[PDB]
Amino acid sequence: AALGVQSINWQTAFNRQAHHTDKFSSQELILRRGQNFQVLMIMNKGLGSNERLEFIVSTGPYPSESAMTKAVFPLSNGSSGGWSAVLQASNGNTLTISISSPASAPIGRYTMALQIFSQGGISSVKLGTFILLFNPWLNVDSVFMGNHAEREEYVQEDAGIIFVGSTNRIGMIGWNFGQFEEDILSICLSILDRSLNFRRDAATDVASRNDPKYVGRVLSAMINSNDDNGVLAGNWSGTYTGGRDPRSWDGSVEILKNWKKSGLSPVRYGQCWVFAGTLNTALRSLGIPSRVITNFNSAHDTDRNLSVDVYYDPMGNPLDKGSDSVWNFHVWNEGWFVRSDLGPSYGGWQVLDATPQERSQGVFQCGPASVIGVREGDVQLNFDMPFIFAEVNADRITWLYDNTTGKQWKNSVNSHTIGRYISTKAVGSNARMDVTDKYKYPEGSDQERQVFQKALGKLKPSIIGKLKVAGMLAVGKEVNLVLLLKNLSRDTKTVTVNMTAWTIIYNGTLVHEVWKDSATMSLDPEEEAEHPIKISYAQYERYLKSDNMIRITAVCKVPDESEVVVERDIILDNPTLTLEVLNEARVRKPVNVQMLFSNPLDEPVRDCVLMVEGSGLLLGNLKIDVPTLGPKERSRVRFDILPSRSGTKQLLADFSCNKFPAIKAMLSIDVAE
Ligand SMILES: [Br-]
Ligand SMILES: [Br-]
Ligand SMILES: [Br-]
Ligand SMILES: [Ca+2]
Ligand SMILES: [Ca+2]
Ligand SMILES: [Ca+2]
Ligand SMILES: [Cl-]
Ligand SMILES: [Cl-]
Ligand SMILES: [Cl-]
Ligand SMILES: [Cl-]
Repeated sequence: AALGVQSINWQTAFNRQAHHTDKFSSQELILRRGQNFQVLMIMNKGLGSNERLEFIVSTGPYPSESAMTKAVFPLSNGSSGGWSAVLQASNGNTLTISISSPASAPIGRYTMALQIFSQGGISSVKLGTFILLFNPWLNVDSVFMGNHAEREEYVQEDAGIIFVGSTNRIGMIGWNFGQFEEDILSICLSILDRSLNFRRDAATDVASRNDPKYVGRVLSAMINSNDDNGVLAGNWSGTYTGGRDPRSWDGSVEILKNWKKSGLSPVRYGQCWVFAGTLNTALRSLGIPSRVITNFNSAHDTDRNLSVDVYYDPMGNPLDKGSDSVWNFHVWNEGWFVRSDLGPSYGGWQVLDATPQERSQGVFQCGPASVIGVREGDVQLNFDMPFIFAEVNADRITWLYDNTTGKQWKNSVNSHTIGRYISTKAVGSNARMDVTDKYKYPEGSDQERQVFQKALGKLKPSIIGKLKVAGMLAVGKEVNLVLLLKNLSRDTKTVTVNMTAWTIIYNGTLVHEVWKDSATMSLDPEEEAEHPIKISYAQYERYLKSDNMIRITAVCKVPDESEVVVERDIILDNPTLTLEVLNEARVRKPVNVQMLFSNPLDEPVRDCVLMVEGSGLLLGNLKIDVPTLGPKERSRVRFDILPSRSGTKQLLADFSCNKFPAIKAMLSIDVAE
């Protein structure tokens, strides 16, 4: 009889554990390139000295041998670089074979077939399929990361921390990456097959999937719905009807599944941190080390001149007159891999930004831009460096503009306000790691100034005031501020002060005026004076968005002297929302929990909905309609979860009602067994 395969044992458990891919929920064979995996092949008979077995693996719609998208290797006794199969042992009709792929093979879904040379003929049989990923464990992979604690953080951790807020107050929100949850690895893998790149040339695209630079750049474009039927639809208008408030999401799992579920239709709606969270899920899942970055006072330079303009009018109103803009904070990603296109000194952390801000080559893509390449001002390298350098170190010019005259005049120039407290989640804890010293030399140092000009080169007052917050700021309470002025001149002057308060979206989008007042006064030389600003709930609640932010502005003008702009954005807290466990948590055993919320308003809160999720704690997102809560009343929603994996797990919740959109809550649970 002719030689044939009776059956094949992929030893999925073993290989996956050895390939550090066992955390995935899938049942498939998940492997990482450049590493060996052993399989058992029971043949109908014993192997002959004159018989031969050729293994055939292929990926994508055009398996090409010369494109590395297809490979055919013989079963030998020795080993050959790249794909190869080695007969380690032969017992009975069972063959113990060790297969190995090349560290430079393309990632993605594969198909394995067998070609058998026996008794004068040749047969072929499909053997199965397995998924192939990047290998941060392999010293020769592009994505190699030597440190254990680090790799675990940037590849294996499915729970995260994203810093938000403003330079006056840094906060954080929990985010569920859920890269190991069901269908998540598959959906990400399917993204690469939906990109514009693939549609433009599937053959060349699948062949380029052996490069993290390519894969990351493709994801930076595909995670946003712009241009390619991507995943997320952005919206910074402050009104998200027909979708979900950008601040209500808690993870990437429901965003990616909804995407696949709605026939790859835009998921509405998202903002920078949502994009970053999803993009970061796509990366850690494919095997590319990654973390999320928050840059406070992020600038958006449009005319590539390393300068951003912000306008105001004589009345003290913020103005949306410039194509450029300064966000209170912007969140993006950093992938880890060697840049063989830039040179040995530019490998390491690379920047990837899926937020649709600037087009690159016509489409909304961004990265990779070596972070090392950014600090030295080498903006001539790919990709999108002039733009990225501008987010972290552009100069802020403040303009005065009176529309009644069409006149416009520079007010000042700040070369240190932009790019501050650049944070990322610490390794193995929730501590805030500041990586600013990584994106630039110290503000206020000659080097920072020297590099700025280097980069630019490649692309080419009697009164002083400060606004002081008084008492806590929380949605429902009144806001109290204090304009502090002082006359530093030897002369007694008369100063006119125009103040305004506008609710805003963190990106700077002005929403609506909630307060205004004027005040003329005479200050003597060295005399200090303070003006009280008071804004009731009634006034701002009407136009306050889920950002809970207000832009306070005071424009002080003294006769014949230039104007003086005193500015300060404030963040109003949400009435606390608490999470609590009602017993000790153990794997596969129910764990009782409860949500707690007190409504501080004199009016009830209706349309209450609770959202809970957490990788390893629940499967998906738990939705709960909450009964309307009266004024000063307390809500106590009970529910259970069933821990599926042990360790420090993250429980995230979202509480939304008519007077309080997206209140967040987070609890770190320790699951035993
Ligand atoms: Br290199
Ligand atoms: Br303050
Ligand atoms: Br604040
Ligand atoms: Ca897109
Ligand atoms: Ca500019
Ligand atoms: Ca600077
Ligand atoms: Cl290893
Ligand atoms: Cl999957
Ligand atoms: Cl770092
Ligand atoms: Cl946590």
